[PDB]
Amino acid sequence: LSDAEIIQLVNAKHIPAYKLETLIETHERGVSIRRQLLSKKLSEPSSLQYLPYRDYNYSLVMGACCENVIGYMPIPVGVAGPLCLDEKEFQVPMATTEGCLVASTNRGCRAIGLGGGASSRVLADGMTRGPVVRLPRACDSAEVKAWLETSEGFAVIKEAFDSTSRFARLQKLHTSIAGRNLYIRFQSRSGDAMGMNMISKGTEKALSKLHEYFPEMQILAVSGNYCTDKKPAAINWIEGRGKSVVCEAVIPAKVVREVLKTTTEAMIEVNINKNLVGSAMAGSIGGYNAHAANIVTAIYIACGQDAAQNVGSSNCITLMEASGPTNEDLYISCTMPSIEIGTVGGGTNLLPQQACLQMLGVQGACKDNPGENARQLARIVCGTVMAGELSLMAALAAGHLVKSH
Amino acid sequence: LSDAEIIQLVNAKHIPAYKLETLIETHERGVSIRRQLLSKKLSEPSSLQYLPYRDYNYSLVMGACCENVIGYMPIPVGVAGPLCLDEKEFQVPMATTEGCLVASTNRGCRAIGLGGGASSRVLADGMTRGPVVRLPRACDSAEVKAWLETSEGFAVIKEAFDSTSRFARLQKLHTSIAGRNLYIRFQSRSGDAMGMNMISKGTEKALSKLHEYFPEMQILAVSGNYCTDKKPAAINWIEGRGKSVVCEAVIPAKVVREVLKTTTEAMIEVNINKNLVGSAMAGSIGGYNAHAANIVTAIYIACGQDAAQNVGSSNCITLMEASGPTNEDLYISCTMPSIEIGTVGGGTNLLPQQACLQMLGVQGACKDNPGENARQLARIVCGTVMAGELSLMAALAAGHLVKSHMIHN
Amino acid sequence: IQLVNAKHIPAYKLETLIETHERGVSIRRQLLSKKLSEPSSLQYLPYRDYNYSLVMGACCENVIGYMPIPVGVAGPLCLDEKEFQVPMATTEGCLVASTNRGCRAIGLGGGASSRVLADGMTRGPVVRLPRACDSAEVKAWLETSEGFAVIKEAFDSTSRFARLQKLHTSIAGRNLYIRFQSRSGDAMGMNMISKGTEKALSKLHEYFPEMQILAVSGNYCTDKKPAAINWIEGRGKSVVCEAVIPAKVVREVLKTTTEAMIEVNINKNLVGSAMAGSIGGYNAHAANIVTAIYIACGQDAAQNVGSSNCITLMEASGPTNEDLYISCTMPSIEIGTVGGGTNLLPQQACLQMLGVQGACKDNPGENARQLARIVCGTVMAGELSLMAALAAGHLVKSHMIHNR
Amino acid sequence: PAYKLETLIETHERGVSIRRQLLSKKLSEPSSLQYLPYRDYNYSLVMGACCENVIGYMPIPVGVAGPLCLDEKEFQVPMATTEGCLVASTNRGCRAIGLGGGASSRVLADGMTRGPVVRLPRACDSAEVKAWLETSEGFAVIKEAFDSTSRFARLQKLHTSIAGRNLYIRFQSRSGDAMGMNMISKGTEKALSKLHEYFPEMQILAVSGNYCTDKKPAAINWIEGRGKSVVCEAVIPAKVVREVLKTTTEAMIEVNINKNLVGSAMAGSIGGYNAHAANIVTAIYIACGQDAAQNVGSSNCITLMEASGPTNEDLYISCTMPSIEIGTVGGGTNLLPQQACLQMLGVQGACKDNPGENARQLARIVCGTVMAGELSLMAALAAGHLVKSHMIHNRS
Ligand SMILES: CC(C)(COP(=O)(O)OP(=O)(O)OC[C@H]1O[C@@H](n2cnc3c(N)ncnc32)[C@H](O)[C@H]1OP(=O)(O)O)[C@@H](O)C(=O)NCCC(=O)NCCS
Ligand SMILES: CC(C)(COP(=O)(O)OP(=O)(O)OC[C@H]1O[C@@H](n2cnc3c(N)ncnc32)[C@H](O)[C@H]1OP(=O)(O)O)[C@@H](O)C(=O)NCCC(=O)NCCS
Ligand SMILES: CC(C)(COP(=O)(O)OP(=O)(O)OC[C@H]1O[C@@H](n2cnc3c(N)ncnc32)[C@H](O)[C@H]1OP(=O)(O)O)[C@@H](O)C(=O)NCCC(=O)NCCS
Ligand SMILES: CC(C)(COP(=O)(O)OP(=O)(O)OC[C@H]1O[C@@H](n2cnc3c(N)ncnc32)[C@H](O)[C@H]1OP(=O)(O)O)[C@@H](O)C(=O)NCCC(=O)NCCS
Ligand SMILES: NC(=O)c1ccc[n+]([C@@H]2O[C@H](COP(=O)([O-])OP(=O)(O)OC[C@H]3O[C@@H](n4cnc5c(N)ncnc54)[C@H](OP(=O)(O)O)[C@@H]3O)[C@@H](O)[C@H]2O)c1
Ligand SMILES: NC(=O)c1ccc[n+]([C@@H]2O[C@H](COP(=O)([O-])OP(=O)(O)OC[C@H]3O[C@@H](n4cnc5c(N)ncnc54)[C@H](OP(=O)(O)O)[C@@H]3O)[C@@H](O)[C@H]2O)c1
Ligand SMILES: NC(=O)c1ccc[n+]([C@@H]2O[C@H](COP(=O)([O-])OP(=O)(O)OC[C@H]3O[C@@H](n4cnc5c(N)ncnc54)[C@H](OP(=O)(O)O)[C@@H]3O)[C@@H](O)[C@H]2O)c1
Ligand SMILES: NC(=O)c1ccc[n+]([C@@H]2O[C@H](COP(=O)([O-])OP(=O)(O)OC[C@H]3O[C@@H](n4cnc5c(N)ncnc54)[C@H](OP(=O)(O)O)[C@@H]3O)[C@@H](O)[C@H]2O)c1
Ligand SMILES: CC(O)(CC(=O)O)CC(=O)O
Ligand SMILES: CC(O)(CC(=O)O)CC(=O)O
Ligand SMILES: CC(O)(CC(=O)O)CC(=O)O
Ligand SMILES: CC(O)(CC(=O)O)CC(=O)O
Repeated sequence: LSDAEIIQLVNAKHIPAYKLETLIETHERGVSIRRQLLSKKLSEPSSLQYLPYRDYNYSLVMGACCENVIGYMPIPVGVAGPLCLDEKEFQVPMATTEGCLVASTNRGCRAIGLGGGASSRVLADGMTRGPVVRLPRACDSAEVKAWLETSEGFAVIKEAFDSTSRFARLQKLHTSIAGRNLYIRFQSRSGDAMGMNMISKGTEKALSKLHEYFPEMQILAVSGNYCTDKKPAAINWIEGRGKSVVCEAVIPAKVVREVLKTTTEAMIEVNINKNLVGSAMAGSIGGYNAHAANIVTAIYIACGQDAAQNVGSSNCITLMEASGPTNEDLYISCTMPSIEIGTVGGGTNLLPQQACLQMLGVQGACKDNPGENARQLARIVCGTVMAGELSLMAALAAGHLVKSH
Repeated sequence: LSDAEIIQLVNAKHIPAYKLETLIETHERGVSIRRQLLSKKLSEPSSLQYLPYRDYNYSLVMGACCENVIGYMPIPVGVAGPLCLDEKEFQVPMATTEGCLVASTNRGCRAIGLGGGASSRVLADGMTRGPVVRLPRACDSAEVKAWLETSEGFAVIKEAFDSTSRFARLQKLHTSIAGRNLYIRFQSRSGDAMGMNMISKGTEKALSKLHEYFPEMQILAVSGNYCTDKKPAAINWIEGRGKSVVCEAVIPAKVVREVLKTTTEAMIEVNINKNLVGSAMAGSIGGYNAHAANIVTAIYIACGQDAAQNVGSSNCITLMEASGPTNEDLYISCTMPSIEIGTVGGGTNLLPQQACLQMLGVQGACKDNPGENARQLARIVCGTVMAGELSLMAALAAGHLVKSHMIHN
Repeated sequence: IQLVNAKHIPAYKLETLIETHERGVSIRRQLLSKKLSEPSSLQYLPYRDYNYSLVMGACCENVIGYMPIPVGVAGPLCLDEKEFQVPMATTEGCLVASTNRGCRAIGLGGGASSRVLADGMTRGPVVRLPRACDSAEVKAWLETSEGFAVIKEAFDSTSRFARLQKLHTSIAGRNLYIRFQSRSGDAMGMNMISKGTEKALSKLHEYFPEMQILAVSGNYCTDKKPAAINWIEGRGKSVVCEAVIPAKVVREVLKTTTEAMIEVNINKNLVGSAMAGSIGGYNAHAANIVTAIYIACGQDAAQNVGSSNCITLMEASGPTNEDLYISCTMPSIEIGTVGGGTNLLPQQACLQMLGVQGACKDNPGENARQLARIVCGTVMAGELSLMAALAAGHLVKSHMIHNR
Repeated sequence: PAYKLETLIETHERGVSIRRQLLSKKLSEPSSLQYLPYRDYNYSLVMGACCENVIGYMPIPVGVAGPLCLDEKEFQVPMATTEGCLVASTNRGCRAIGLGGGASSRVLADGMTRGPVVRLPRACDSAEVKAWLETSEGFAVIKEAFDSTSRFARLQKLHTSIAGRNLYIRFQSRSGDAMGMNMISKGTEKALSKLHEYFPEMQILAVSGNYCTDKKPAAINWIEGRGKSVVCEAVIPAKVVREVLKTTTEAMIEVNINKNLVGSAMAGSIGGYNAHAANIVTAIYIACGQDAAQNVGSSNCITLMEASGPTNEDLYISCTMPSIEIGTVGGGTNLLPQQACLQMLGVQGACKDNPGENARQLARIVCGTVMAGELSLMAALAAGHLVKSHMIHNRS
C-alpha cells in the first residue's frame, strides 16, 4: 500500500515499471513511484528534482500520448500578433526556447498589419500513406498497377478504404513500380484530424481487399516510405502532403524602412541569392526559405501537433519582388505544399494545447464544416511563416542577426 | 498598483505588451497582466484558462529563450531504457504527445540489451555557417576562392574567426561559386555548445577581415543558406554538420523472435525495401530510415535542444543484415551525419531541461574536455534512434503498426 | 569567297546563294579552314556523299560535314519471346562487349520480360497572375472537368496524334507552373507537345486576360535537366523489365556468383547512390546503354539526362536461392521512331534493324513503345555484365584490354 | 565467335563486311543494312580502344557556331547534332557575346573521381579506417600507391563517408589532359590494395560504389565538383539584346529567375538550374570524341542574369558548371574525325609543354558555348519564338 511497499512488491522482478498505473488507482501516484524507482538507477539520484510532475492531467495522456511517464517538460509560450490574415486578426501562440523567435515573428506581423494584411489560400488537402507490396514478377506488379488505374479497380479500393472511418475519404492513388515491388500512395481527406492513424487504418483495409483480387500479393509494410512521413522526400514537395497552402502580402516602402529597418532592394537581393541560389548551391529539395521550420516548430509544440513532422511541414519557397509605383514596395509570398496538421486527435486532446488552439478559434472539430478548423490552422501557420521570413530576411539584409539572438 | 490600473496605464500610453516585465517588478505578474491584456483580444476570452503560467522560473527565460510570454506548454516526458551503449547504461528521457513512441523505443532498448549492447563512434564534430558574399565579377570571386584556398589565406581567416571565443576553433572551409557570388562554408568546433550563435559571431569577424583584403567584396548575408541551417540540404548529408555519428548492435535470433515478434529475415526484407528502395522511389536525400525524426524530436524537446533542427539532425541511414555463425542474428547500424546538439546554451539553461540532461550525465560544460558532454549526448541520440528503428521495423514486419496505435495512441 | 568576305556575308546563308547542298558545305569548309590555327585540320572530318537535303530544315545548320560514330551490335536480346540485334554507337571500348555478354546471360536464362507502364511526353510552362489568390483560382479552374476539356480541345487541335491526358498544376506565389502530359503517337513529341501547349495557353488567356505567359518552358517539364518530377511522375515512357539468370550461367558467363552480385547491387546501386545524394541514379551504367542506342537510332542524345533514370534491383531466386533475379525500372525514357534524327537514313537503318522504324500506321505509338522496351531490356543486359565485372574485380583489367 | 573476325581475317574492313553478312541473316529486314555506312573508315584505331562487334558507323551532322569570343581568343565551335535550331541558336548567342566584347572564364578546380565501396567487420572498424585516411600520414601512403600507376594521375584529396560497416572513399585526382576514368580507376585499385595491407579485414566490394559519381545524377558532383569546375560571364549591350536577341534585358531576367531558379526548384532539380546546357555539352562531346553518356553530370549548370549599365539596360550573364568531365587524349579522341574537331579548337591531344592545359581549355570553351546557348534560348522563350523556330528548322 505505501510507495515503499509497492516498490518492494514490484522489485520482486515481478512487475515492469511501465505497468505501474495499471496497479494503483491514481495516475500521478504511478508517475511518482516510477520516478522513485528511476532515481536509484541514476548516477546522480537527485537529477529529477527539477523535472516537474505534480498537478497535471495524466488521465488524458495514458493510452493516447505517452508511456512510462515521469513528468512533463514546460516549454515557454510567447505570443506574436495580431496577424492580419484574410480579414481576420489572430494572436499566435509559439512554444520555444530560442531567444528572438517570438520577437522577430511579432515584428513580421507588425509589418504585415501596417501593410494592409495578408491573404492566403488552401490549394489541396490530403494526408497520405505509401505501403510497399510485392508480386511474384514485375509483369504481375505491372498488372496490379494497371488494375488500380481503372475506374472499377479504384472504386473497389475506395469503398474498402472509406469504410474504416466517418471522415477518411480516398481521393486518389499514385502508384509506382520497382521491378516486382509496387508502392501505392493512398491520398485521402481526414476531416480536422492530421489523419495518420486514420489513413493507415484505411490503407490496411484497402490492401486486404486488393489481396482478394491478387492473392499472390505480399504486403511487406503498411509504410514503405512512399508517403512520405517524417523523412525529407521530393514526393511531398511535388505532389503535396496534408495541406498545400499559399500566402502573400505587400509591405509599403515606409514600413520596410521603419519596422523592418531596411529597404525593399536589399531584401530582394538577399532573398534571391540566399533562398533561391543559396538553397540551390546546397542541394536543397524544398528548402527555399530562411526559417519556416522555426515558426512551424513553435506553433506545433504550442498547439499539440506532431513536432517530428516539421521535417516535411516546413517545406517552403519564399519569394520576394519589387512592387508599387516606384518599385519600392515589397511583394512577398510563401508557398507550403505539405503542412501536416490537425485540430482533433493526438496532442490536441490535451487541455493546455487545446487552450492555444482556442486562442486561434480552431480547437477541435468544425461542426458546421468538417475540416475547416484544420484548414484555418494551416492558413495561420503559412501566414506566420511569412511574418517570420519577413523579419529574419530584414535582419540579414541590415546585418542585425548576431546582435540580437 | 492594481492589475486593472496597470492595464489602464498600458492602453492609455499605448505601451508594448512585450515591455511589461521592465515595468513591473515580478516576472510572473507581468505574464499575468499580459494574459489579461490578451484575453480581451480573443474571440473566446476564456481560452487561456487551461494554459498554465504559475510557479515557473521566468527569470531564466527572459532575455534568453522567449519574448512576450503568456505561460508554458507541458509536454509529457516518458523514459526508455536502459540503453546499453559503449559499456554504459542510459535512461533516456523523451518528451512527446505521440502514443507508442516511448513504448517502442523502450522495446528496442530491451532488444539491444539482451543482445549484449550497442557500440558508437563520433566521426566528425563541427557546426557550420555559410554566408553569401559577392564581387563585381565572377573572375573576382574566383580570385577570392583561390585566396581562401591558400594556407596563408586560411590562416588569416582562422585567426580572426577564433578571436571571438575561447571555444570556437575554425577547422576548415568549403568555398563554392555561382557566378560573382561566393558561398563560404565555415566549419568549426564549439566546445559543448550547439554553436550557431558562437559560429555566426566568428563568421562575422572573419568576413570583416576578408573585406580588408578585398574591399570591393559585398557581404550580402551572414547566412546564405549554404550552412545549411533548418532546411533540407544535400550538403549536410554529404559533408556533415554538427556531430557525425555511427552506432551498431547485433540482436540474437531468439530476441528478434520473442521481444520483437518477427524474424531477422523479415526485418532485412522490410529494411531494404522500405528504407532503401522506398526512400529512393520517394526521391529522399538523407531520409533512409523509418522514424529517426521521432526519437530526435522527443529527446531534443526533453533536453533543451532546438527542435526546429530536427530537419537536418534527423538525417539517417539505417542498415540491416544477417549475422552470426548460422546467419540467424540481426546486425543493425544507424549512421547520422548531421546531429546538431549541445549541453550548454539555449534551452539547456532552463532547469527542467537540465534535469533531463543530468539523467543522462551530460548537463553543462565538460570542464576537463570541452565538447565531451555534447559528443556523449550525440552518441546517446544515435543509439536511441537505433533502438527506435529496431522496434518500428519489427512492428511493420509483423503487421503490428496500426494495432499498436489503436491501443496506445 | 572574296564576295562573302567583302559583303561580310554570314556562312550559314551559303546554301541560299548556291544551288547544291554539298557545294555549300564545301565552300563553308574552305572559309572556315582559313580562320583556323591549323588550316589542314578539316582534312580528316568527312563530308562527301552524304544527303544534306534531309538535314537542312530539320536537323542541323551551318553544316561542315559529319562525325562517324562506330556502331557495334549486341545480341540476340531475348525479350518478350522475340530476339533483337541491338545497334550501339559509341567510342567507349568494352561497352558493346559487356552488353553482348549480358544478352548472352539473359538468353541462356530463358529470356527477359518487359512492360510499358505509362506513356506521356510533357511540357511545363510558367505563367503569372497579379496575385497568388488569382493563380490559385486558375489552378482550381484547370482542375475542373470543364476547364480541362476546353484546354484539351485547344491542345489536341494542333495535331493528328498529340492527345492531352492530364495536367499537374503547381503554384509558387503568383507564379503557376502547368505540366501538360500528352500522348504523341510514335514521336518523342517535344515539338508536337510544345505546339499544343502554346495553343492551350492562348486559350486559357481568353479566360484569364490578366495572365502573363512567361515561358512555354518554365523547367517544370522537365526537359534535359535532372529533376525529381520526372523520376516520380514519369516522362515519355515508363518501362520495367526482368529476368532470372541460372546460377551456372552467373558462374560461367558472368564469372561471379549470385551472392556477390546481390551484395554489390545493394551496397552500390542502393546504399552508395543514397550516400552520393542521387535522385534517380540507382543503377550502374544505364546511361551508357541509353546514349549508345540513342545516337545509333536518331534519338535526342541530350535526353540521356532524364532517359537514363533507372533503379536496378537484384535478389536470390530459384529452388535453392542460387539463381539471380534482376529487374530494371526506367520511369522516364524519352524516345520516338518518327521526327528529329529519325528522319535521316542511316539512323532509319538502325531502327529497321530493330523493326520499329517510322509510324505504326495501324496503332500510333506502338513502334516507339517497342523501342522503349528494347532500351530497358538492353540496359538490363548492360547492368548484369558491369555488375558482374565489378563483383569479380574485372573492370580496370577489361578497360586496359579494350579501352586504351 | 563473330567478335573475333578481325583476329583471323586480314583487313579490318573485310571483318566488318563479314560480320554484317552474318548479322543480315538474323534480321527480319536485312536490307536495312544497305543504308548503314561502313566502307573506307579507319577501323584500326577503333579495335582495342573504342568499340567491339563493329558493323559500320553512324554519321552525325556537324555544324559550326562562332566565333566564340572567349578570354581574348576566338573559337569556331564544332557541334554534332540532329536537333534543328541548336547550331543556329548557339551561333546567335555567340554573335550576341561577340558584340558585347567577349566572355571571360576561369577554371576553379580540376579532379576526376572514383568512389569505391569497401567494408569492415564492424562500424567501429570502418570508423577507425576513416580516421586513419584523414591523417596526413594515411593520405600520404595512399597517394604514393595511387600515383605510382601513372605519370599523370596525381591524387589531390579524399572524401570518406560511412554507412555502418561500409566505407565509401571518394578519390579525387588530376589526370593530365585525359578525362581520366580509366587512369583514376587503375590508381584506385592500387590504392585499395595498399589500404588492404594496412587493414587485412577490409573487403573491397566494388571499385565503383557509386560515390564517384559517374554517369548518374548525384548531389555530390554538384557540391564537390567532378572533373573541371568552370565559371564564365559576359555583358550584353542593351542594343544587342534588342536587335540580335529580339527581347529586353528585363524580360530575360524575369524568365531566368522564374524558370532556371524557381521552376527548377519546383521540379525538385539538383544541379539543373539552366535552360539547355545539356544540348551544348552533348553536341560538343559527340563532335570531339568525349564520352557522351557523361552529359548526365557534365551538364550540371546554374545560369544567372542581372541588369547592368547606367540605366540597368545591359544584360549581365554567368554560367557556373562544377562538373565538366572532359579530355583531349584517350577514348574517342583517338579517332581521326574527332581529332579534326579538337584541332579546330586548338586543343587536340596532349599539351606537351603543360599537361592538362588542353583539357582545361576545352572545358572553358564548353562553359562559354553553354552560355551562348543559354542566352539565345532564354531570349526565344522570353519573346515567344521557341515553337516557331523549331517548325522552321526542326521539322521536315
Ligand atoms: C529582435 C528584433 C525583432 C528587434 O527589431 P527592431 O526593429 O530592431 O526593434 P524595434 O524596437 O524597432 O521594434 C520593431 C518591431 O519588433 C517587434 N519587437 C521588438 N522587440 C520585441 C520583443 N522584445 N518582444 C516582442 N516583440 C518585439 C515589435 O512587434 C515591433 O515594434 P512595435 O509592435 O512595438 O511597434 C530584430 O532585431 C530581429 O527580428 N532579429 C532577429 C531575427 C530572427 O528572426 N532571428 C533568427 C530566428 S530567431
Ligand atoms: C507497443 C509495442 C511496444 C508492444 O510490443 P509487444 O512486443 O507486442 O509487447 P510486449 O508486452 O511483448 O513487450 C515487449 C517489450 O516492449 C516494451 N513495452 C511494451 N509495452 C510497453 C509500454 N506500455 N510502455 C513501455 N514499454 C513497453 C518493453 O521493453 C518490453 O517488454 P518487457 O517488460 O518484457 O521487457 C509494439 O507494438 C510497437 O513497438 N509498435 C510500434 C510502434 C511504433 O514504433 N510506431 C512508430 C511511431 S512511435
Ligand atoms: C570484356 C568482357 C565482356 C569479357 O567478358 P569475359 O566473361 O571475361 O570473356 P569471355 O571470353 O568468357 O566471353 C563471355 C561472353 O562475353 C561476351 N564477349 C566477350 N568478349 C567480347 C567481345 N570482344 N566482343 C563482343 N562480345 C564479347 C560474349 O557474349 C560471351 O562470349 P561467347 O562468344 O562464348 O558467347 C568483361 O570483362 C566485361 O564485361 N567487363 C567490362 C564491363 C563493363 O561493363 N565496362 C564498363 C562500362 S562499358
Ligand atoms: C532560329 C533563331 C536562331 C533565329 O534567330 P533570329 O534573331 O530570329 O534571326 P536573325 O535572322 O535576326 O539572326 C540573328 C542571329 O541569329 C544567328 N542565326 C540565325 N539563323 C541562323 C542559321 N540558320 N544558322 C546559323 N546561325 C543563325 C546569327 O548568328 C545572327 O545573325 P548574324 O550572324 O547574321 O549577324 C532563333 O529563333 C532561336 O535561337 N530560336 C531557337 C532557340 C533554341 O535555343 N532552341 C531550343 C533548343 S536547340
Ligand atoms: N502510426 C502512424 O502511422 C503515425 C505516424 C505519424 C504520427 N502518428 C500519430 O498519430 C496521431 C494523430 O493521428 P490521427 O490524426 O489519425 O488522430 P486519431 O486520434 O488516431 O483519429 C481521429 C479520431 O477522431 C475522430 N473524429 C471526430 N470528429 C472528427 C473530425 N471532425 N475530424 C476528424 N476526425 C474526427 C475520428 O473518428 P473515426 O474513427 O470515424 O475516423 C477518429 O477516431 C499523433 O499522435 C501522431 O503523433 C501516427
Ligand atoms: N542566430 C542563429 O544564427 C541561430 C540559428 C539556430 C539556432 N540558434 C539558437 O542559438 C542558441 C544556441 O547557440 P550557441 O550553441 O552558440 O550557445 P551560446 O549561448 O550562444 O554560446 C555559448 C556560450 O557559452 C560559453 N561557454 C562556456 N563553457 C563552454 C563550453 N564548454 N563549450 C562551449 N561554450 C561554452 C561560450 O564562451 P565564448 O563566449 O568564449 O564562446 C559562449 O559565450 C539556441 O537557443 C538556438 O535556438 C541561433
Ligand atoms: N523545342 C522543343 O521544345 C524541343 C525540346 C527537346 C527536343 N526537341 C527536338 O524535337 C525533335 C523531335 O520533335 P517531335 O518528336 O515533336 O517530332 P516532330 O517532327 O516535330 O513531329 C512529328 C511530325 O510527324 C507527324 N506524324 C506522322 N505520323 C506520326 C506518328 N505515327 N506518330 C507521331 N507523329 C507522326 C506529326 O503529325 P502532326 O503535325 O499532326 O502532329 C508531326 O507533324 C528532335 O529533333 C528534338 O531534338 C525539341
Ligand atoms: N572503366 C571506367 O572506369 C570508365 C568510366 C567512364 C568512362 N570510361 C572510358 O574511359 C575512356 C578514357 O579513359 P582515360 O581518360 O583514363 O584515358 P586512358 O586512354 O585510359 O588513359 C590515358 C593514357 O594516355 C597517356 N597520356 C599521355 N600523355 C597524356 C596527357 N597529357 N594527359 C593524360 N594522359 C596522357 C596516359 O599515361 P599514363 O599510363 O602514365 O597514365 C595513359 O596511358 C573513355 O573511352 C571513356 O568512355 C571508363
Ligand atoms: C538564421 C537561421 O540559422 C535560423 C535561426 O537563427 O534560428 C536560418 C538561416 O537563415 O540560415
Ligand atoms: C510509422 C511512421 O509513420 C512514424 C510514426 O508513426 O510516427 C514512419 C514510417 O514508417 O513511415
Ligand atoms: C563503371 C562506370 O564508371 C561506367 C563506365 O565505365 O563507363 C559506372 C560505375 O559503375 O560507376
Ligand atoms: C527548350 C528545351 O526543351 C530544350 C530543347 O528544345 O531542346 C529546354 C527547356 O525546357 O527550356
